[PDB]
Amino acid sequence: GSSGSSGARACSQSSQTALPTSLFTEGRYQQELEELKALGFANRDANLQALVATDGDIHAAIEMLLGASGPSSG
Repeated sequence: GSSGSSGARACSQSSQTALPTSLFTEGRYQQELEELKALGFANRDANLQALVATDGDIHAAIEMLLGASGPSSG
C-alpha cells in the first residue's frame, strides 16, 4: 500500500459483425434525446454523439453536453 489507482487491461475494442448504423442510435436512446431536451438541451445529434460516447448514458451525456469535454487540441 502506497498509491491508489486501477488499470485492468488497456484498450479493448469490441466490434466485428456490428455495422455503423445511423438509425441504430436514434432508436436506442430516443427517449434520452427527448430528456436532454428538457434537462437543458435540444441538440439531439449532439445529445446522441455524446450519449453514444457514454454508451448511451444520458447522465454522462449531460456532463459532456454541459461542456465537460476534457481533452483539448483543436
